[PDB]
Amino acid sequence: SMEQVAMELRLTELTRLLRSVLDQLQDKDPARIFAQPVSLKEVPDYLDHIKHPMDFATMRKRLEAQGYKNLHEFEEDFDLIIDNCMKYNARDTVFYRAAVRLRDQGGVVLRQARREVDSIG
Repeated sequence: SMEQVAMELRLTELTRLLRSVLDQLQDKDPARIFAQPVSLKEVPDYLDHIKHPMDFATMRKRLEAQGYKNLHEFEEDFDLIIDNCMKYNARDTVFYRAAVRLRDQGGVVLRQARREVDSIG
């Protein structure tokens, strides 16, 4: 149907906008702390601590399959990256502090992304 095509075009355009958001958020992580999944070979206890691991590569895979239907879903995965790190790692660590800085800087980007998603529809 043409209605199904139009819905698919909207999902494609959302995907384009979320790719630009993803790039901008990841630039706020120049150390690349959040680039890849935590390795269970290197942190064998991780899944005892963290039940839903998340990282920028995993989000990019989901994005390229057009797997985010709305901005809320994408924000959920970004918040997991930050929140997981702030639980596993202590306050005094470079990991925790990187997460705080990513959250603070990413807030700016996401605030305008929301306006754009609502505005364009």
